[PDB]
Amino acid sequence: SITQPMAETYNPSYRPVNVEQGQTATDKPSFTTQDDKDATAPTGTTFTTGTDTPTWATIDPSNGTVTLKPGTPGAYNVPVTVTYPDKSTDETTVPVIVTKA
Ligand code: NA
Repeated sequence: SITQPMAETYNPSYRPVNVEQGQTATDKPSFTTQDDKDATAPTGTTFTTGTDTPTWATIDPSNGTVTLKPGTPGAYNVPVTVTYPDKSTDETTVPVIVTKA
């Protein structure tokens, strides 16, 4: 705590994703610094979905890539917890718009 948490330094986000009902899509996270400079998250950062996730969103905890296999049309924020190697955490979202075929 003379050093600062990694969660202060890094800012995760996901791309907005449309996915058609009955189709598959993917989304992956990107990071910025506190100036919206592109950043490489610390090596060993992990990713999990929160408990309120839609059941058709699966995550690869090694890199945060999210596979989406909906599901009822609508708008959904998939909750993702980013755990940095220093055990600090960010919360972010996978913003998904599911459209009808
Ligand atoms: Na952060």
